[PDB]
Amino acid sequence: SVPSQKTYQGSYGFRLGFLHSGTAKSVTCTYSPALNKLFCQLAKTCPVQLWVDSTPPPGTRVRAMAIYKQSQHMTEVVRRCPHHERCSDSDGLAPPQHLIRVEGNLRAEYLDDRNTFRHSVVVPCEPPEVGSDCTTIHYNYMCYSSCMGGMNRRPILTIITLEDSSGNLLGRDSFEVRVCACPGRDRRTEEENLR
Ligand SMILES: [Zn+2]
Repeated sequence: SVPSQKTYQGSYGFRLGFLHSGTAKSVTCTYSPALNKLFCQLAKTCPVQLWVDSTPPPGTRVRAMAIYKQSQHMTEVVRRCPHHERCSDSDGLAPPQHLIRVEGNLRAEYLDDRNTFRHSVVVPCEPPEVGSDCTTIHYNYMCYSSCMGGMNRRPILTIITLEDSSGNLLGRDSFEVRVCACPGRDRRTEEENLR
């Protein structure tokens, strides 16, 4: 099967938000609204904001999963390459095969779907701190888009779903991701090509 990538705000008005980091050659993570694409360096912090119009019920969670963007590759599970899955860089919670990790959250849970074999990481949906209008999840991508035997230059999408305590869908959003050495230059190049 293939996970749906249809944007759905749902009853709580769920949608993502991204910081405005710019395209300087030294930037480590940058988002392109024009391409709906996040460019980031290997294993660097990717701040993703979660916005809602109303507070979802206690027990609501937020899950992240990667899928290949090209339809001809969509049924293939996105996973770390033969090299990175063996580099012993786990934080003690994320399985070494998982591409997407959540930083600084001891309540993060990593799932290997018994049926689809797909990987995902899910955390409780946190309300904004006093003074804040949204909450942020910090993700890390653990392989380069170019990793041989892994993504192998194929673009991926990250699908973020807001789900209830049973895992039922409450909201969905998504964005393309390119993990590369110079996110700033690549974003500038791709936006120019689009222009
Ligand atoms: Zn890799």
